[PDB]
Amino acid sequence: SMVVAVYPGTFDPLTRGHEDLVRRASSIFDTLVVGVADSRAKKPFFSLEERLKIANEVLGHYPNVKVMGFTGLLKDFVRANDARVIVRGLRAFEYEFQMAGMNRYLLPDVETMFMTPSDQYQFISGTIVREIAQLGGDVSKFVFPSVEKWLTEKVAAMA
Amino acid sequence: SMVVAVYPGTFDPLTRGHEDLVRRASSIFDTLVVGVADSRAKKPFFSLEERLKIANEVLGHYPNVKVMGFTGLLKDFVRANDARVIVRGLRAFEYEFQMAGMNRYLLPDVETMFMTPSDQYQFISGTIVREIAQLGGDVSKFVFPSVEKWLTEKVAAMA
Amino acid sequence: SMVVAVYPGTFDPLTRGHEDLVRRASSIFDTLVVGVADSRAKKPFFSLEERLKIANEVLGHYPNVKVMGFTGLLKDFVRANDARVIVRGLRAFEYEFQMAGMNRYLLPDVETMFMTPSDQYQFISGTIVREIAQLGGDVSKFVFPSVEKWLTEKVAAMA
Amino acid sequence: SMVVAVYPGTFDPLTRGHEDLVRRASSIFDTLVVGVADSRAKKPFFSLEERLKIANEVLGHYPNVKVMGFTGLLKDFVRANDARVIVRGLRAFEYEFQMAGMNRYLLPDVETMFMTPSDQYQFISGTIVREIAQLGGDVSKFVFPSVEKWLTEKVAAMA
Amino acid sequence: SMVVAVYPGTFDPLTRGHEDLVRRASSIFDTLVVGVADSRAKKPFFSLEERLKIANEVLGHYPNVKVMGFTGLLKDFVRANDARVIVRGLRAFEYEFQMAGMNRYLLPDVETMFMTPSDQYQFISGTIVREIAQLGGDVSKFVFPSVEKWLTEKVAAMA
Amino acid sequence: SMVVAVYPGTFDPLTRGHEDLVRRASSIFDTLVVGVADSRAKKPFFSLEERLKIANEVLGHYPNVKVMGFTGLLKDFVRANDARVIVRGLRAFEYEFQMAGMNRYLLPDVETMFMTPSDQYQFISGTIVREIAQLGGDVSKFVFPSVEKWLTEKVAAMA
Ligand SMILES: CC(C)(COP(=O)(O)OP(=O)(O)OC[C@H]1O[C@@H](n2cnc3c(N)ncnc32)[C@H](O)[C@@H]1O)[C@@H](O)C(=O)NCCC(=O)NCCS
Ligand SMILES: CC(C)(COP(=O)(O)OP(=O)(O)OC[C@H]1O[C@@H](n2cnc3c(N)ncnc32)[C@H](O)[C@@H]1O)[C@@H](O)C(=O)NCCC(=O)NCCS
Ligand SMILES: CC(C)(COP(=O)(O)OP(=O)(O)OC[C@H]1O[C@@H](n2cnc3c(N)ncnc32)[C@H](O)[C@@H]1O)[C@@H](O)C(=O)NCCC(=O)NCCS
Ligand SMILES: CC(C)(COP(=O)(O)OP(=O)(O)OC[C@H]1O[C@@H](n2cnc3c(N)ncnc32)[C@H](O)[C@@H]1O)[C@@H](O)C(=O)NCCC(=O)NCCS
Ligand SMILES: CC(C)(COP(=O)(O)OP(=O)(O)OC[C@H]1O[C@@H](n2cnc3c(N)ncnc32)[C@H](O)[C@@H]1O)[C@@H](O)C(=O)NCCC(=O)NCCS
Ligand SMILES: CC(C)(COP(=O)(O)OP(=O)(O)OC[C@H]1O[C@@H](n2cnc3c(N)ncnc32)[C@H](O)[C@@H]1O)[C@@H](O)C(=O)NCCC(=O)NCCS
Repeated sequence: SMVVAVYPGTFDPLTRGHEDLVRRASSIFDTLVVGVADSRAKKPFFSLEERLKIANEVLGHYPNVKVMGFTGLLKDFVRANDARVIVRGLRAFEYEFQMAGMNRYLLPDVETMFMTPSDQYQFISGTIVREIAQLGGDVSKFVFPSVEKWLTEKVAAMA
Repeated sequence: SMVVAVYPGTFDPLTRGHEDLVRRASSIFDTLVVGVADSRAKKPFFSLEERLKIANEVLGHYPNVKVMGFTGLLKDFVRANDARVIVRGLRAFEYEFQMAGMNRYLLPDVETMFMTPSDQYQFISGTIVREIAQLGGDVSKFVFPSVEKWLTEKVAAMA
Repeated sequence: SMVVAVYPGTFDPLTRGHEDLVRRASSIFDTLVVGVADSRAKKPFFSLEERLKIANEVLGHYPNVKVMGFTGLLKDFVRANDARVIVRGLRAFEYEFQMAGMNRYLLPDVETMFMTPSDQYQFISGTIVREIAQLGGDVSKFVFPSVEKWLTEKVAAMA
Repeated sequence: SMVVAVYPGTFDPLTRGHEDLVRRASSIFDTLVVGVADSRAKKPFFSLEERLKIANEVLGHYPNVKVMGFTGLLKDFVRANDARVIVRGLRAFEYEFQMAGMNRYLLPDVETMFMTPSDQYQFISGTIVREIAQLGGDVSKFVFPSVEKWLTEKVAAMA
Repeated sequence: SMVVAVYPGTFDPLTRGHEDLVRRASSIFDTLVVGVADSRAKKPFFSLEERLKIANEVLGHYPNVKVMGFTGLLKDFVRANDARVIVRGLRAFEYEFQMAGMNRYLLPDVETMFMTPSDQYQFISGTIVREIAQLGGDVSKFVFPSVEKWLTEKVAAMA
Repeated sequence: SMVVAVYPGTFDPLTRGHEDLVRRASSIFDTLVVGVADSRAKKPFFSLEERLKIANEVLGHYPNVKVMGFTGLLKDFVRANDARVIVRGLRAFEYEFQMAGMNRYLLPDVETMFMTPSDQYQFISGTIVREIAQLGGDVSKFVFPSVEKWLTEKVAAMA
């Protein structure tokens, strides 16, 4: 059979933890669609278009990975992609179970499947990544060199 | 004896999960006062007056339920209502135990009693409800038809 | 109205934390029935009869508190006592939510209400109490003097 | 592609919660192998052979589900089945993350994927199921009629 | 040996819970540096300078306690103080483990050590403290009299 | 100043996670006493004497680490060692906070300090280690070669 899985997120920016999940999920499912949510309410540091370019630079080499943005409901993005799985990361839960439970009513034949990144990525926080970068600290332990470049450029252009 | 219980919350808007707690709590206590907190700091989607009308439309049929707003301290609302119980919902906790623990010093003879909604309401998040509704998605699985109407009207009037 | 609440537990032995919950719950409900579960599978340190005497010595002075044992299903003990509330303690949950959720199917009109003991009793563990007492350490910070006597006698009679 | 997933567990007995996970997982993966672990150390109420018959009676109608026992390491059962996924249930975690984390070292190309059962099965505990059944209470809300029969027979034969 | 420990935080304002940790940590380590983080992003109620004065008024009597502000990276504040320990409070964790885990990469020879305040301070929330004070409620159960004065003055000057 | 810290545990057997905590704690405190608890009630796989030899083989090279057994109360072992700190590991808590909270009453001037092992050891479970070893699986990812030898010998001698 052919199974498409969606991995949605704000990805502000894509971290080594997100990337590791992408590697892992994409070896299981036929197609893995990385869905970059507009996330207007969260006031993301990078624009949607920047977040797509960031993610594409890191992920473009995976042959069965598509990176796409969405501005609307996850329901509509999942159906559009003929997807029967939503992948989400769990690190060692409030939000995730609510989201999954509500998606059981909104997308009744879609399965949310929780995956866990490698040990070394378990403790990466996006908020802490952005904060460190905005204070001029390097986050190359947490994001790829291409992403660090984007962070440096945006912080410099902000100040 | 006569026991009045207060069930306070932002209720932005009242969900089927809140409503289920109201049903359950009001069959135990003589009077159940639903206290709608102004919650100015949270920047609620609906105004206090709208949140009261919303809640009254859903709850008015329960004979021992009162719906009232408050703009001040919970302590003052609880005393005003001669209440010896504060009801709060727990779903499967940081905030709730802090709030209860601090209320043990502020309201020493008042008992916080935690109740849990039916299975089907365990995963409803208010934040997700508002977000879905603001993106034009229906939330009738999570709120009553009267509440969906309010949501549709406010989203239309916002845009 | 008249509301009877059951507070069930193994109580091996009744701690200051259990006692504090009893005080608190019994000021709210008309009758509070402390239900001592036989708990055969847990292999309790004290026998059921000893656990009843222990609890009665501590609680007998509360006029609306009954202490009773049960060897069967909680369902049958709750119905017998015309109870519409089960009180359980929460300290800062796996077991408690499963138990409550399963009781929603077994006892559909009964409400489980979770209460939290005073600050100073939040960290008492029964297992640690028994272990300390079995090693000859005093647990008077955690159980009343009458209970310490029972513990000392049983540990001496064991060895 | 062809993806085999293993869903291992003690299954003492298979509950409606396990069954729901099986339904869900087996609509995603090509083959879903239910692995019944011997679990000698847990002293299971039913024997391995009984647990297999129990599970087969409930699951035999699913065309891509295999029910098999294993007495050895999960590693060996997973490899035997050419499986690249281990499915595990999460309800609203200590054990599960340890198990998954240790399996990342033991089975480096195998992905543990956590799934969550429908709302109505979120609160079923196996321990509580067995305890109720051993006290003569019906657990038909928690296990299928075929499983209730097995429970009744074993409890009667124990006493 | 000589061991300096840093206890960093927003301290908006210093509570009795923070103060208790300071007392406890400073009896173990030779020097305890209380690091007041600028925390611009959190939009703190008090300015950095106010938060330093607040903390100094309460803590100045401890002979081996230094109170200092920092506007940059924790890494730079920790190195500046020749510190090999970061002290953090735990009450009965998401943020704290991420922060500690990320600090293992940023400060590889520095140990994060988690301490827990006395029972009576376990449930104090800073957010609730500020909210109560902004509504005109007294928080003397949660902060020292000197801190209550600062809160009263700032709330009066805000309105 | 001179500060002795105790790190107590069952250590059945000492894992790479325990060892990492020992390394970390012993670079901070002047003396680190590893206290091997008899733990009779837990029915440990190795005897106390075996657990001491196991731990000494791994830890003997650390100059400020002492490995000692204790059969009585932790209180008595801590006082004997003039210790003002108890070190405990946290991985990403019920037991640990109860233990610490009860120790606040039993050892009022002693501080429990929680430390967290490196990323790669966060998911090691002792129970899973023993179970794997008893089924004939290698646990060299989780324990040092010297410990694997002990495990192999004991499993062979059991069967
Ligand atoms: C954006 C959505 C999907 C939420 O994703 P989120 O903002 O949490 O993405 P984020 O970039 O934070 O992370 C992406 C995923 O990886 C996980 N993750 C975070 N850090 C790590 C790490 N170090 N390792 C592994 N995984 C991680 C996150 O938990 C999440 O599962 C949600 O807002 C959404 O779908 N909204 C769209 C509109 C809608 O329909 N809303 C209703 C949702 S029910
Ligand atoms: C508004 C208060 C009470 C907090 O309530 P909150 O904003 O969390 O209300 P909310 O609408 O989110 O929910 C109401 C209650 O139902 C619970 N709940 C939420 N979702 C669900 C669900 N699906 N099912 C059942 N219960 C639920 C909430 O946990 C809460 O217990 C608090 O801010 C307050 O009392 N402030 C007033 C001023 C004051 O004195 N502050 C000090 C407080 S100690
Ligand atoms: C005995 C029952 C009720 C479980 O109770 P338990 O053994 O956990 O009792 P225990 O003595 O440990 O504690 C009693 C209550 O006080 C709570 N508690 C424990 N410590 C403290 C403390 N320091 N402060 C406050 N509360 C506390 C416990 O969480 C529990 O809520 C359960 O086994 C039962 O009801 N079985 C009877 C047969 C049956 O029908 N089984 C099905 C149950 S759904
Ligand atoms: C048996 C194993 C897999 C553990 O499974 P466990 O005993 O927890 O199975 P159990 O019957 O309890 O449940 C099966 C699965 O469904 C989950 N589950 C439990 N209740 C529910 C419910 N109501 N709804 C959904 N899922 C549920 C469980 O969490 C588990 O994921 C483990 O012991 C094992 O694999 N051992 C074999 C030897 C080995 O290699 N050991 C090392 C393991 S790393
Ligand atoms: C300010 C920092 C340290 C986070 O601290 P935080 O804002 O949580 O401080 P806060 O005042 O809330 O509390 C201080 C400490 O005491 C703890 N605490 C809170 N309440 C209590 C209580 N009642 N009892 C005991 N401890 C408590 C907090 O958990 C925290 O450990 C963090 O933002 C930081 O270090 N930033 C600086 C720049 C940087 O390098 N960022 C990267 C961090 S990895
Ligand atoms: C033995 C004691 C200390 C409890 O220790 P425990 O049995 O949990 O030890 P264990 O070997 O499991 O682990 C030792 C420590 O390292 C931690 N740890 C476990 N795994 C890991 C890991 N992978 N990485 C880091 N730390 C870990 C444990 O949480 C514990 O903190 C306790 O029983 C005790 O002190 N009893 C003695 C008598 C007494 O006075 N009892 C009262 C106690 S209040």
